[PDB]
Amino acid sequence: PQLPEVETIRRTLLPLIVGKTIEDVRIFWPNIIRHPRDSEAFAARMIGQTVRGLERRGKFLKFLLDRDALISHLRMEGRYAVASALEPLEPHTHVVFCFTDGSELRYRDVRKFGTMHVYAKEEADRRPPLAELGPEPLSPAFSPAVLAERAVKTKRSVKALLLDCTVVAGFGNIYVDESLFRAGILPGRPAASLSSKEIERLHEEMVATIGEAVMHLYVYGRQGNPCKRCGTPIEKTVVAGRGTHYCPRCQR
DNA sequence: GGTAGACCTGGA
DNA sequence: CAGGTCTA
Ligand SMILES: [Zn+2]
Repeated sequence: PQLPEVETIRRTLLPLIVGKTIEDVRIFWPNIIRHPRDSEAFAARMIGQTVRGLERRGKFLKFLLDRDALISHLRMEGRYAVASALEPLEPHTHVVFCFTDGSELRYRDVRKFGTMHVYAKEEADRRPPLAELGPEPLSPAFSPAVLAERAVKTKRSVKALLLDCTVVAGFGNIYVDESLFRAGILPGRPAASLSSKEIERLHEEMVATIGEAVMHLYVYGRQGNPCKRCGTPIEKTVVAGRGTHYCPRCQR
């Protein structure tokens, strides 16, 4: 899921779990658990803790318990559901948090690609994977100034810059491509080649793109099809080791 | 400073 | 491959 989707998950999941106390934690694919290293320690520590909050950082969900925070990343196909312990688990369910009221928080992921880290709450923010995470794209902490500072100091393409989690939190392939189209900037442009005007425009479109979604695509996945703004066929190449979609007329 | 190995599997 | 974010 994308940042706006994760924000939706955060908003909807919270009332379904807040105030519930963990009685058990069941793990069917240990590799999802990244900290503590031992999935049995991960399970043991959460037992007895009550869910107090749910926050989001980039595409990470941060479950706040009594003493610990649980940091979760769904990647592209991970999903959470709250349901009765009395009903059969859905396919590809890898982690289940059982509450004292007979309900469960279930983590499902066909790709088995998601990750979970648990730390003492006061430590979460200075440990992986949240450590070094850039500012929220919708926050004043993410400004044209910050973006310009990173752009000038690098020799990478502008797309690689925006894909860097330390520059800005949770900006993935789709929104990078969409934002660059809307900014009129070729993805393969060196970041340092961007004028001050291009940086300002890019920041504005980044915020608008992500901001509108949290509340139709121009280029992503539309290769071979006419540009919605000029009718030129959208093209697809590889930039920063990724599938990259752009209009060779609208973007320069 | 980077780029790239690692993780996973359904469908090209 | 298609995805993202970590560790090497
Ligand atoms: Zn166009």
